[PDB]
Amino acid sequence: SMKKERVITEFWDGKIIMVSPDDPKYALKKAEEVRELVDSELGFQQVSLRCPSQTRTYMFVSNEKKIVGCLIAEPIREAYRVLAEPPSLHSWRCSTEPEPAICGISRIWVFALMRRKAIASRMVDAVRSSFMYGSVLTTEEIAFSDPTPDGKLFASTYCKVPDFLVYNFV
Ligand SMILES: CC(C)(COP(=O)(O)OP(=O)(O)OC[C@H]1O[C@@H](n2cnc3c(N)ncnc32)[C@H](O)[C@@H]1OP(=O)(O)O)[C@@H](O)C(=O)NCCC(=O)NCCS
Repeated sequence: SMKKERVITEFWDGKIIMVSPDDPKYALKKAEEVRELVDSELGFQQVSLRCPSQTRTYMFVSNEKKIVGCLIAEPIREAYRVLAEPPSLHSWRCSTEPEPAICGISRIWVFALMRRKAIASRMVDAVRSSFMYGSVLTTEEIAFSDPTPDGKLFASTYCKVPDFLVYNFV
């Protein structure tokens, strides 16, 4: 059963594919499982995001055909600069004025033992290149959803600033 998947970029140590919702079920089945694998690690139960028709899921596949990286993009329209949280004298915040964003990084995850290998970086590249046809997104037109500390350490370096855009906060 040789069935053709969608490559965004090929690398010497893997490739980044993408599963759109209007894809063959063989792709959706795999895409759904690696979601569940991520969400359990990130510690989520029944997410159910909005606009399910336009939510693209990226996967970094190693040379041994193992999904070592996953990223789930979704369309947004405005986001906010992350801010450092004021300390509490007696033992994260976000701006209130929004800026226009185009792509939201819902969840991103790299296999633990394969981290610090630019897998996350290359998947976020793939989104910039291939999220909207015939257009490359900027470091400032992407936003991350409720980033964890690791995530915050990642976006600060990737976006080249400390006040990178984030969304879906409370
Ligand atoms: C741990 C994690 C960084 C793994 O992804 P990754 O493949 O290592 O991401 P990258 O290698 O492309 O990191 C890009 C740069 O950002 C910095 N950086 C990334 N992760 C960092 C971390 N945990 N600690 C310190 N700096 C980090 C580094 O400068 C890194 O480049 P460098 O190693 O040459 O210094 C993170 O992306 C991840 O997947 N965590 C698991 C759960 C999670 O994602 N939480 C946050 C969701 S928003």
